Amino acid sequence: PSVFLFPPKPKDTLMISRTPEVTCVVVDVSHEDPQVKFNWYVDGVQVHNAKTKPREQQYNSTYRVVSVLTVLHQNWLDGKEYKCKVSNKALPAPIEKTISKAKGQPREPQVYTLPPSREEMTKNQVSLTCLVKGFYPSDIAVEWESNGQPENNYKTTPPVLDSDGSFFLYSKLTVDKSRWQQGNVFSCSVMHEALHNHYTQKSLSL
Amino acid sequence: PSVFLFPPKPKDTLMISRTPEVTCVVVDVSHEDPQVKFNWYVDGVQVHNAKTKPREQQYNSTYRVVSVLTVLHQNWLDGKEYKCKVSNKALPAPIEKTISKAKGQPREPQVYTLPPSREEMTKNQVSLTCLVKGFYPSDIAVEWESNGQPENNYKTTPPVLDSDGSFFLYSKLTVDKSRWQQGNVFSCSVMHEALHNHYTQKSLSLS
Ligand SMILES: *[C@@H]1O[C@H](CO[C@H]2O[C@@H](C)[C@@H](O)[C@@H](O)[C@@H]2O)[C@@H](O[C@@H]2O[C@H](CO)[C@@H](O[C@@H]3O[C@H](CO[C@H]4O[C@H](CO)[C@@H](O)[C@H](O)[C@@H]4O[C@@H]4O[C@H](CO)[C@@H](O[C@@H]5O[C@H](CO)[C@H](O)[C@H](O)[C@H]5O)[C@H](O)[C@H]4NC(C)=O)[C@@H](O)[C@H](O[C@H]4O[C@H](CO)[C@@H](O)[C@H](O)[C@@H]4O)[C@@H]3O)[C@H](O)[C@H]2NC(C)=O)[C@H](O)[C@H]1NC(C)=O
Ligand SMILES: *[C@H]1O[C@H](CO[C@H]2O[C@@H](C)[C@@H](O)[C@@H](O)[C@@H]2O)[C@@H](O[C@@H]2O[C@H](CO)[C@@H](O[C@@H]3O[C@H](CO[C@@H]4O[C@H](CO)[C@@H](O)[C@H](O)[C@@H]4O[C@@H]4O[C@H](CO)[C@@H](O[C@@H]5O[C@H](CO)[C@H](O)[C@H](O)[C@H]5O)[C@H](O)[C@H]4NC(C)=O)[C@@H](O)[C@H](O[C@H]4O[C@H](CO)[C@@H](O)[C@H](O)[C@@H]4O)[C@@H]3O)[C@H](O)[C@H]2NC(C)=O)[C@H](O)[C@H]1NC(C)=O
Repeated sequence: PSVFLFPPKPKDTLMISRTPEVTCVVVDVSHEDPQVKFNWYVDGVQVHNAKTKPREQQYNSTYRVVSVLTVLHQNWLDGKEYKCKVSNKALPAPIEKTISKAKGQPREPQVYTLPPSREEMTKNQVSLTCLVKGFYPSDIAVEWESNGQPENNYKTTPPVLDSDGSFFLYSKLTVDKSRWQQGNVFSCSVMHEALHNHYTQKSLSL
Repeated sequence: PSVFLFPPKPKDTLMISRTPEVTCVVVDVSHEDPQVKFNWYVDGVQVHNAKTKPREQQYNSTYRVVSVLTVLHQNWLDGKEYKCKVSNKALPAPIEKTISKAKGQPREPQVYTLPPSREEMTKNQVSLTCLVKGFYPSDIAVEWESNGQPENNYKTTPPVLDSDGSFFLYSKLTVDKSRWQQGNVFSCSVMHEALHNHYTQKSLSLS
């Protein structure tokens, strides 16, 4: 019988337009007593329910009850400590787990655009590169767009811990060498808290 | 009592010169029954010992026995399944764990060198990029060098699963803009099974 707390997507917390949420996943809940009682304390407060919501889920022969808590963007951003107290009669002591964003002065992520190297132009598809470096915390999202429209064929490394104490990563957009050669312009959208409006956009084009 | 199987370093299995090996680490071995019996099966066979070797070690109040088995570069490379059967009296059923090279046809990596972006030359240190793409399995190693000399100020993202089913990654070398501008030449070395001699080199330089 175990509890697992998860923080919200970096993106979810950096855009007021969307709803961030912290989940309290509970594993190995036997059938001989599946009733699980959740409790959420935001920075020590709120024994009394607020905005929570869980639901059932059957698995390997065990259970996975999941309670969700809707967070306030600034709350999370201002390092509030979220706690989830899980209770089960199959447990002597309730399970308490806390979660808050990483601690430490935030750092503006430098964003760059790297075009397909010469040697790669001998293929039918080329890779556009966006180097996102020097940012802290690790919370971050990256996207690509051409003429104001999304792009699907791309992938982004998870963040990597650099030398100073900042992180970095690369997002690779792959598109037919023609499009790139047809002069089209693409753009890497980066969303980080330490950024102005939590969003900066960098363009790429031959 | 728990067993943990560890594969060899990617380098170890790509250079005949080196000795790769698979480790079978056991933890939570009590004092009232420290007796630990290992068994190694290479693709199902060899219950009867061969080339293994373990030894004792005391920890927080439990034990940590560790058996090591030396593999043959080819076997590993050829996806042989290495099994470690750990046995202990304080255990109902022995513990069986297997480990081997990832299943799927190998893929030759593409090494591309990316110079520092214009916008990045407004700094004291620049980033040289090495994009290693379309490789499989993910086992791999990347390093950097200037005039035949190593380089330490670099970092390499863990492999990433691509759309095809291939992997990719980037390795970033950080060098003072001067060196970059003094015309200096660097090279990222990529070692992979599906390469020729298991190693290709790509150079980077401004001009
Ligand atoms: C009592 O103490 C026990 C151990 O004591 C240690 O605790 C410290 C805090 C100190 O107090 C000190 O006494 C000791 O350091 C403790 O046991 C722990 O039990 C854990 C589980 O309960 C177990 O966790 C697993 O760890 C795996 C990773 O292990 C590697 O990494 C750690 C550190 O990151 C390292 O310490 C280990 O030795 C392992 O490191 C690797 O070791 C192999 C073999 O030596 C190396 O193999 C290379 O092979 C090549 C062949 O070509 C070459 O030969 C090369 O030279 C070799 O090195 C390898 O290089 C090396 N890598 C590193 C780290 O550099 C996780 O992988 C594992 O995660 C899996 O499993 C979990 C579930 O269990 C899943 O959730 C995961 O998804 C995943 O599948 C898991 O986390 C600890 O390893 C173990 N402690 C250690 C450090 O050994 C015990 O719990 C305590 N008593 C109690 C309360 O139970
Ligand atoms: C049978 O029941 C389950 C079965 O599990 C699976 O395998 C088999 C058994 C199969 O039959 C099937 O049931 C399942 O496929 C077993 O329970 C497992 O127990 C282990 C340990 O007890 C748990 O391990 C932990 O895993 C977390 C990682 O989190 C999970 O990742 C996996 C895959 O990566 C995923 O399947 C899970 O659902 C979790 O993923 C995360 O889930 C949260 C919850 O929604 C998401 O939250 C996001 O929140 C944002 C907020 O804004 C938004 O809401 C998003 O929408 C929302 O997604 C996350 O996004 C999501 N992650 C991803 C990838 O997106 C580890 O972190 C954790 O590690 C820690 O503990 C280790 C020790 O155990 C330790 O060594 C580590 O150092 C670390 O401290 C831990 O490993 C399993 O999660 C769990 N299985 C699952 C999936 O629930 C059970 O054991 C079996 N029976 C038995 C034998 O009891």
